[PDB]
Amino acid sequence: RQRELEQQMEAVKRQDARSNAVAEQGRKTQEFTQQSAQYVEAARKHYDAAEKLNIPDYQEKEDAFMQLVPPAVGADIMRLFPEKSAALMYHLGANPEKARQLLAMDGQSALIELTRLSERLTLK
Amino acid sequence: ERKRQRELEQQMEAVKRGELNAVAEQGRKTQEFTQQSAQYVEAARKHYDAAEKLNIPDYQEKEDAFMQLVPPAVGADIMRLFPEKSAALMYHLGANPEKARQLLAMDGQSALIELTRLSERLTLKPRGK
Repeated sequence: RQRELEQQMEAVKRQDARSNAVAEQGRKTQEFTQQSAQYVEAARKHYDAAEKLNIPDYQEKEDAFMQLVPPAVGADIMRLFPEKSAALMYHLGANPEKARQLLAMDGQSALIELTRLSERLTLK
Repeated sequence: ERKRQRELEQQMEAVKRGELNAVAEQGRKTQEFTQQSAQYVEAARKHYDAAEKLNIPDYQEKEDAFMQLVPPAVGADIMRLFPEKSAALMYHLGANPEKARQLLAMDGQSALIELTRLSERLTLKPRGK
């Protein structure tokens, strides 16, 4: 997953109105850059999670989550809760219904619930 | 607050009263608006009732502060996306205009967090014996 993120990074690696637009473009490029960076750091933490974990079931739980969700979004999610992303992934994977439940209903709230999810969780 | 429950309810009720291919556009708009309004009412009463349940003396007061602070819809949406939690958080809203401003400044995904984090932070885990 990191390498896929790395490819996005690799992409980065490789008159008044115009001033407003060129400026807007600079801002946009920078934004993309930062998000992607968020994505590698997210990857860094995701793999911080993955390396500290050595769990392919957690990886499998994610796989269930992955079929369910677009990865970049999950990565943004990883960005949101770097500390518990792995944990978060595990719950959802364990809870196949819950993640879709998040999708079907109030995704905005669902992410909000994600912290809670990222919460009541009593770890191991 | 009970009086102010009406203020929010009234604007909505008035629209609820209805003195507002093309017809398909119409149906979509109307129904959606109506659903949103019903939600707002669940919320309006809730915003007000829960606030009453708190009864902290400045609810409505602060409401103004927050309302002025932010586009009303944001908060309203927040109410939608928050139970009593909401109004209490509205309370907090007034509780922190600059902080709130920071909360506002933060991007939309971040915004969730703002609300998010605040909510539990802002609630009542009970106690034992």
